[PDB]
Amino acid sequence: FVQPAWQIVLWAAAYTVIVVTSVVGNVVVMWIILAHKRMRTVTNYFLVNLAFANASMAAFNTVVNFTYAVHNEWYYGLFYCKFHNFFPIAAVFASIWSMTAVAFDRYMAIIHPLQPRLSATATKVVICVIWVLALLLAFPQGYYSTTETMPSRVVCMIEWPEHPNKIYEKVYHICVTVLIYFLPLLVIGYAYTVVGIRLWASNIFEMLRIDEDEAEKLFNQDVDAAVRGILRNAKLKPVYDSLDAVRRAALINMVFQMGETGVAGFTNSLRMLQQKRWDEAAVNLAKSRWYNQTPNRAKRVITTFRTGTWDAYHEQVSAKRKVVKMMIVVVCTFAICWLPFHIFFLLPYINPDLYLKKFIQQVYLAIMWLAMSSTMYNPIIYCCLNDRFRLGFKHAFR
Ligand SMILES: C[C@@H](O[C@H]1OCCN(Cc2nc(=O)[nH][nH]2)[C@H]1c1ccc(F)cc1)c1cc(C(F)(F)F)cc(C(F)(F)F)c1
Repeated sequence: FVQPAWQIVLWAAAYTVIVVTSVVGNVVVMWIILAHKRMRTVTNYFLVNLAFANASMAAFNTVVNFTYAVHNEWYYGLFYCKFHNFFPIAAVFASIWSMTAVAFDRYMAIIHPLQPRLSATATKVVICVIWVLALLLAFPQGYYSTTETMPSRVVCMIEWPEHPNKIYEKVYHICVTVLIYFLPLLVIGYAYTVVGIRLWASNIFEMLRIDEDEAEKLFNQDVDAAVRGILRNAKLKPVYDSLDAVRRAALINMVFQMGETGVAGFTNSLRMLQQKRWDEAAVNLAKSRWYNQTPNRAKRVITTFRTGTWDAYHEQVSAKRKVVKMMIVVVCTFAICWLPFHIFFLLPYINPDLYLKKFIQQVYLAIMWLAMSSTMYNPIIYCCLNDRFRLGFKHAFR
């Protein structure tokens, strides 16, 4: 019942913001990658496909979806009725599976470096396939879309053939929802956790192999022997118990080098770590004879005590971590934007009367705004979290 003019203009402005920032932003992103030829990096080829799918959905559907929702009248005829119901499914499938292709490409480059799967022709055939499967999946929704002509208006409504309980319509809707939301997010979710652990995490075995032809060193049995010994030692047990897993590895690393007795000698530094005075302990340990004899190892161990991270046992400058952080954000943005949408359309099966009663028009206009805003965020994310992308946007200015 809430229908004031003060609100409609305020919403129309909120919706145009989407159409402009999505077209402007994604046309520039497509330009940055395609024109440079140095930028054509397989991951960026899928980002072009994602930028096209985004920009297309904003241009074709935003005006048409907003006007129908505001006036409850279909102005654009039977063809555009079929088209506005077909295109969003195809464009969302293409977007989320281009994101999955990027995730699979990173997973392959990071976890399986010896088996290459990146090829310019293959990337083109993947993008080609993604779109074929997207248009096929969207087809039944477009096929059953039609107009109904009435005395005061025209109505665009989707009508499936009459069946005892309309199973095919409900099965189709669930299948689309799984293919464009739940399933690819599970695949991307899997890929970036494994990749995330590889790029950011580490362990004592990884550590000891770096700090310590010839026979292979057996750390497995000695690490457990080193833990059993520290917990038997009165001078080392309170410190060790107080420490997080990362710092515990730094303390064990020291025991592997000097032994239980030699480590127990650093009484002051061990009390600093126990008191959680990291920088103080780091400063005192760099003054030791141990640091003098082996500065490179000691600097790595000290950094582990100072930061409480695996930073010393990973590369300093990595273009790999920059992309993975950027793409994790993009996917999390997608998952957020589409969740209320899918719940809104999933609910007519659980509680059919719950929607129609209240002022769901202001609810739907908020929910549809969120869903459609997923189309404009990606260029913004690229400028904030990537150097070469933000410099590319600056170059497109007169
Ligand atoms: C075309 C439209 O579809 C909805 O509105 C019509 C009925 N339809 C329920 C139904 N009736 C059937 O017969 N099948 N499904 C809805 C629906 C269909 C599939 C879904 F996965 C979710 C909702 C739609 C779909 C998406 C998408 F693709 F992202 F989902 C995004 C957007 C936009 F962002 F532009 F507003 C619009």
